Amino acid sequence: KTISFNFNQFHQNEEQLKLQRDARISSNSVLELTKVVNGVPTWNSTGRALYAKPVQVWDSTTGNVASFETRFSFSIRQPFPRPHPADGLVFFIAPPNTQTGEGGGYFGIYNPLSPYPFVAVEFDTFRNTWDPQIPHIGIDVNSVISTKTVPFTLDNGGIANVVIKYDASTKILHVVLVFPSLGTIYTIADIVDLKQVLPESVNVGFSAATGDPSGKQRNATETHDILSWSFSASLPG
Amino acid sequence: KTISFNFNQFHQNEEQLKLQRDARISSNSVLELTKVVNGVPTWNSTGRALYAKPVQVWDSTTGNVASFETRFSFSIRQPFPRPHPADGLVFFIAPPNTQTGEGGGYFGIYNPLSPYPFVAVEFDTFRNTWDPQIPHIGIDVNSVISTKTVPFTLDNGGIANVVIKYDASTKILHVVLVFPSLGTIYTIADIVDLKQVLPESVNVGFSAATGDPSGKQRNATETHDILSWSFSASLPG
Ligand SMILES: *[C@@H]1O[C@H](CO)[C@@H](O[C@@H]2O[C@H](CO)[C@@H](O)[C@H](O)[C@H]2NC(C)=O)[C@H](O[C@@H]2O[C@@H](C)[C@@H](O)[C@@H](O)[C@@H]2O)[C@H]1NC(C)=O
Ligand SMILES: *[C@@H]1O[C@H](CO)[C@@H](O[C@@H]2O[C@H](CO)[C@@H](O)[C@H](O)[C@H]2NC(C)=O)[C@H](O[C@@H]2O[C@@H](C)[C@@H](O)[C@@H](O)[C@@H]2O)[C@H]1NC(C)=O
Ligand SMILES: *[C@@H]1O[C@H](CO)[C@@H](O)[C@H](O[C@@H]2O[C@@H](C)[C@@H](O)[C@@H](O)[C@@H]2O)[C@H]1NC(C)=O
Ligand SMILES: *[C@@H]1O[C@H](CO)[C@@H](O)[C@H](O)[C@H]1NC(C)=O
Ligand SMILES: OC[C@H]1O[C@H](O)[C@H](O)[C@@H](O)[C@H]1O
Ligand SMILES: OC[C@H]1O[C@H](O)[C@H](O)[C@@H](O)[C@H]1O
Ligand SMILES: [Ca+2]
Ligand SMILES: [Ca+2]
Ligand SMILES: [Mn+2]
Ligand SMILES: [Mn+2]
Repeated sequence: KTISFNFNQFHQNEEQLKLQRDARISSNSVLELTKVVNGVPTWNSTGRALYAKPVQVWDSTTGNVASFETRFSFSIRQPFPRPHPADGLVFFIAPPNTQTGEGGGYFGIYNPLSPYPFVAVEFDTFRNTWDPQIPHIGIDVNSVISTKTVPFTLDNGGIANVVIKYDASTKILHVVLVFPSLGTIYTIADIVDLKQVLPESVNVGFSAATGDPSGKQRNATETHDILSWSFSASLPG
Repeated sequence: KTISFNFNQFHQNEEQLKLQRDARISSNSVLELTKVVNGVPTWNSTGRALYAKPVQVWDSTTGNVASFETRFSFSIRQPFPRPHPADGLVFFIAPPNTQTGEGGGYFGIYNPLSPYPFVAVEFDTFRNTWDPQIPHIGIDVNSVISTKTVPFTLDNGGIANVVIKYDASTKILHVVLVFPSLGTIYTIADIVDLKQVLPESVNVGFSAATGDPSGKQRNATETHDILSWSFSASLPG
C-alpha cells in the first residue's frame, strides 16, 4: 500500500485538489491560500487546500504505521513591515471531511468549538501569547501551542523549500526549511505517534491565515503561496 | 554552560585545531583531511582534525546531557571515476586523546585492536561489504555499520552544506545535507543516547580516508576538504 502524487504546478479547478474558503489558484499556476487583491494581500483571510483523496496513515488490522515524505515550495511576501505581518501557513494532517477552523493565530486548522485531532508543521509569522519569537517553525499536535519550535529568518517574497519526513519505525518527524537565495538552512524534529493521535484515514494539505479583524490592524497580512507539492506515503502490508 | 566556536576558513598553524596524520591546512584556507599532491588526491591517505579543547556532552552529577548543533561545508572532488572513488569523510565525537584509527572504509575512526566508543555522521563514497549503495549518509554508533542510511548524489567538486543537530530531550540526531548548486536536499535522523555511549568529556572533529593499498587501486581516491565549521553545545549543568 503506497500512495503518491506530485504537482509541479497547479491548474485552475484542479480535480485533484479541494479548495476551501479564500484559497484560490492564480492564473499563473500558484496556489494562493490567502486572499490577495491586485497584488496586495488582505487581512481577515483564511484558506485551505486539501488533497482530494484520503490517505491511509495506519492499518488497525496489522497495527502498522505509514512512513511518508512530502516536499513543497512556498513564498511569503510581507508588503507591510509595520506593525506586524500575520499569521503564517501550515502543512497538516487531519481526519477527512473537516471544515476550516478559526483564522488568525489558529491558521484555520483549530476549531475551539468543535476540535478535531491534527498533526501540523507551522511557519508562524505572528507572535501570539503562546508563541516564542517569530518567525518560527513549529511542530503542532492537536494544538497551535507547538511541542517544538525553531526560529528562522524569512526571505521576504523569496522562495522556500520544505522537506517534511516521517519514519514510522522511529516515530521521528523531521522538517527542513531552506531558502535557496540566502543559502540558509533550518532544521527541526520531534517524536510523534500518528497512530496515537490520528484515525486510519486522513487528509493532507495546507492552511493559512492573515490578520484577524479583532486585532484592528489591516496591515497584519501577507501572502501564503504554494508553488509546488509532492507527497509519498508507504504503508507496509 | 554553553560552548561554541566558528571557522569561516582555516589558517595554517591554527591553535584551536589539532591535526593528525595526513591532515593539513592549505595555503588558501581549506582543511584538507586527505593527502593531495599538485591538485591530485592520493590513495593510502588518512587524516583527522579535532577541536583542540574537549567538550562536555553530559554531566554525571546532574545526569543531564547536552544538546548541540554543528554546521559545516565540505567538498569532495572525484578525479578518477573508474574503478571507484574512496572512501569518504565523517564528523565524529570520541573520547579525548584518541589516535587515528584504521584507514579505508574505517575512515580513520575505528581502531580494531583498541576500539573506543564514538558517534559519527558519515558521507560514504565507497561500497564496502557492509555498505548499501553509495554515496550515502549514515549514522554510526561504535561501528562503521550504520544504524540508519540514506542515499545521495554527490555534486562532484561542488560545495556541500551540512547541518547536524542533536536534541537531548528527544535524543534525536538529525542531519541535513544540501548541495546549493543542484538545489538538492537530503535528510536523515535517528535516536542516539549519547550518555549511554560516550564519556562526559569528548573531542569533536572530522576524519577522512582514501583508497587502501590492499584494494590495489590507485584511482580509489578523492579529496575530502572542509571549507568552514561552526559548533555550539548546551549543557544545562
Ligand atoms: C500600514 O502599512 C502602511 C504601508 O507600509 C504604512 O504606511 C506607510 O508608512 C510609512 C512609515 O512606516 C510612510 O513613510 C509611508 O508614507 C506610508 N505609506 C503610505 C503612503 O501609505 C502604515 O504606516 C502608518 O500609516 C501611514 C499612513 C503613516 O502615517 C506612517 O507614519 C504610519 O506608521 C502602516 N500602519 C501602521 C499602524 O504601521
Ligand atoms: C586510473 O585512472 C586513470 C585516469 O582516468 C585512467 O586512465 C585514463 O583512462 C581514460 C579512459 O579509461 C583515458 O581516456 C585517459 O587517457 C587515461 N588517463 C591517463 C593519461 O592515464 C586509468 O584507466 C586505465 O589506464 C588507461 C591508461 C587505459 O589503459 C584504460 O583502459 C585503463 O582502464 C584508471 N585505471 C583504472 C584502474 O581504472
Ligand atoms: C471578514 O470576512 C468576513 C467573511 O468571512 C466578512 O463578512 C467580514 O465583514 C464584516 O462582517 C460582516 C458580517 C458584515 O457585517 C460586514 O459589513 C463586516 O465588514 C470581514 N470582517 C471585516 C471587519 O472586514
Ligand atoms: C602507505 O602509507 C604508509 C604511511 O603513511 C607507508 O608506511 C606505506 O609504505 C604506504 N603504503 C604504500 C604501498 O604506499
Ligand atoms: O492583528 C493581527 C493579530 O490579531 C489577533 O491578535 C490574532 O489573534 C493574531 O493571531 C493576529 O491575527
Ligand atoms: O580499493 C579501495 C578499497 O580497498 C579496500 O577494499 C578497502 O577496505 C576499501 O575501504 C577501499 O579503500
Ligand atoms: Ca502565531
Ligand atoms: Ca564505505
Ligand atoms: Mn507558533
Ligand atoms: Mn557506509
